[PDB]
Amino acid sequence: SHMELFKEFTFESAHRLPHVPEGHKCGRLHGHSFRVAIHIEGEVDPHTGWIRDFAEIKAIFKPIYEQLDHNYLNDIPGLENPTSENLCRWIWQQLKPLLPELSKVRVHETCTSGCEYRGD
Amino acid sequence: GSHMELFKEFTFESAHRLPHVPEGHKCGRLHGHSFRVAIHIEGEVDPHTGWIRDFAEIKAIFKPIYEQLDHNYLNDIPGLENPTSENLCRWIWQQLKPLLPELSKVRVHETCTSGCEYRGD
Amino acid sequence: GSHMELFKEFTFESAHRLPHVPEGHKCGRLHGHSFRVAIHIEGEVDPHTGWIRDFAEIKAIFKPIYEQLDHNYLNDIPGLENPTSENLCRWIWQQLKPLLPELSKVRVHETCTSGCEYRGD
Amino acid sequence: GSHMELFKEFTFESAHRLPHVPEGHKCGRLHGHSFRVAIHIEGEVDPHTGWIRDFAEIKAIFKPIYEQLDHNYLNDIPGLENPTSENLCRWIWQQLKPLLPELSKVRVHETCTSGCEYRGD
Amino acid sequence: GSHMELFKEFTFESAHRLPHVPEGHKCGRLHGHSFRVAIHIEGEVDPHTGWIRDFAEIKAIFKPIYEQLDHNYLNDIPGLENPTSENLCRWIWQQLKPLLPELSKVRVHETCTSGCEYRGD
Amino acid sequence: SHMELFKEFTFESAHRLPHVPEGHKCGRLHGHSFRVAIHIEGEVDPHTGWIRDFAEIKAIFKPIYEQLDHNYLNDIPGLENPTSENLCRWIWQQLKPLLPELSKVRVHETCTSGCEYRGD
Ligand SMILES: [Zn+2]
Ligand SMILES: [Zn+2]
Ligand SMILES: [Zn+2]
Ligand SMILES: [Zn+2]
Ligand SMILES: [Zn+2]
Ligand SMILES: [Zn+2]
Repeated sequence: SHMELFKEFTFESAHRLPHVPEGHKCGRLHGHSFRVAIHIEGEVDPHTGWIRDFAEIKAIFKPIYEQLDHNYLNDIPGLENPTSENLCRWIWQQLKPLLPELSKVRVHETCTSGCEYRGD
Repeated sequence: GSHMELFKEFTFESAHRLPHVPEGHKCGRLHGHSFRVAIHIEGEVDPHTGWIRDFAEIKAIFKPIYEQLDHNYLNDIPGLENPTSENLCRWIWQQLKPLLPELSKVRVHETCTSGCEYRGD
Repeated sequence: GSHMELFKEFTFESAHRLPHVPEGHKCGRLHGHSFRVAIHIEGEVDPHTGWIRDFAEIKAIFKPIYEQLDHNYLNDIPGLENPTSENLCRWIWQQLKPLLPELSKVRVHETCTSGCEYRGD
Repeated sequence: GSHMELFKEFTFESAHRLPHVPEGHKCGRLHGHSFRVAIHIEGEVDPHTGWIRDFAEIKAIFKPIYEQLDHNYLNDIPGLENPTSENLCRWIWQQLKPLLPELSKVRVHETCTSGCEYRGD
Repeated sequence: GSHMELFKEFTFESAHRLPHVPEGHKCGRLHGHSFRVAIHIEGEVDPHTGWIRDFAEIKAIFKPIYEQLDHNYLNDIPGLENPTSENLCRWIWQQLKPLLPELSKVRVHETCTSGCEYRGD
Repeated sequence: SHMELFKEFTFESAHRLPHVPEGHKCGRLHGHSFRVAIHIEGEVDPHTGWIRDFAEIKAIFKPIYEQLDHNYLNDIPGLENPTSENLCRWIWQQLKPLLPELSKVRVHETCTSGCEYRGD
């Protein structure tokens, strides 16, 4: 049949943007309850009734989640400019080799904002 | 003439059980969820009514399917003997397509942090 | 540059009434909603700045439009004589697109379970 | 014979305005909201039924008041000419206590970030 | 030590049915919910730790009780032969109180618009 | 005529706990989307139909909110141990003299936890 699954995670982190003007709130040390949705697309298995067990997606994500959660994002190599966009890219890059069916990463910095990457 | 997508959301409080998972797997025990399903349509907006079709008609069309689902054990429903999220999506789409030809997407959320989306593909 | 999609969501508290619904239909009465609107932009992420567009500029551009809608009677706004979600989506698009070229989607929710989405098409 | 407090929550989509606020206040303009109202009751838990009252008896009893409120202009309802959240809370209590003796609290939310609570005192 | 109230929330995905409702009533059908439980404690804030008790401790304490409830059929649990929100509040309390003396409230939500709240005998 | 009102705000902040044991996740630099509800109690005025104009509560709370939001909490005087409990107490100290109907301060560090203070 071919569908799209998703699983959402929340990590509690600090970050700050290095390249904004002096008076900019985004350049001050702050943090968020980030949410990340992991999307995968694939053919639904006839016998298991699913594309992939949600729990395998949780297990694959865990070490990446643990780097991010309760940490300062600017200290991870590659995230010295931890915009929502760069965080999407980085999460995509970490996951993609471990999860070929990855179709989309969505990060929500706040409750009223979102960014989405599809490897394009 | 403008083309747009609409959606309408429903919750149903159901029990289910997965028959093919390993013997200690938690999904294999009798359990339940507050399932959410969003029903999406696409079409052109009418210049007079100013809409594609009333949200209430989408509700009205889904009601019979929804009543099978809500406050019930999903495994007892013909066609849902393996009521995974994926299987629930295709099933609702099979049920709804003939009634609602502009149907473009069915979305099911087993929990607040997961979900399945089906476009009839 | 890698292509991505960003959204900012706003909420306005407004009254409205639908002029062209049948006699007896609830939407023909004066009522209102906590309307949510999400503004979506698409584009190439700049390698240096790490963004497509400063959200804060988006917030600033949208402000006077937001201020027309919030704590106001939608029907009194020119072009919103029939303030359906559909016509809200399109009205908002028409006001914003000249000022925000990367605008790719306007999404309006009149209720917590209903939704409309316009891409300009 | 345990003492507990139960609640049920309803949402009504309504318009209102405050008559008595200074000239250019935003609350003095015709606007509206998706109002959330929670009805709380207190009592002893019945050993036979395992509950204080059926969630759906409360719903059945509230339906007449809810329907006055929903998809309407609140200023036209007698006793709500000044439909602040406070006066709304009082009015709902006045309408409901006669018909639900175990009523303990009325909670009204104009928006997702505000709330008013009345305990009959 | 300033006196305060903390709470920790948990979601368990469970099946149940109510054995004592009239023959047609939906609650007597086998179904389920995403039950939310909130565990509250009260006490004095330590001048050094700056807290009453680490949130994670409340979670660690609840874990054996949570694991009985989650992904299970509640009716099969002893004490829960009538698993209403009320009985499930009293039951959670009875299990929790010996382990967490500062326990002050158990709050159970069968759905997103309903709730039950208990404070012991 | 006696009621309780609240108004809720979200501050996006960094913090770390200095007094947690050596391996504890909270001793690392991190952050949260903190939600604070500010409750007042009082008599509804028969003319205005309110206890207090929400616009005035918001104007009074605003610059205190501006200190918390998009900032490192440990740099605020009095917030050297910025737990949720200490957050509540700090907010109550700052606000109570300027809002005497203040009845309750409530902060939620995450979507699943919360702390409630009523000046006791
Ligand atoms: Zn940020
Ligand atoms: Zn399940
Ligand atoms: Zn409407
Ligand atoms: Zn209002
Ligand atoms: Zn139930
Ligand atoms: Zn923390």
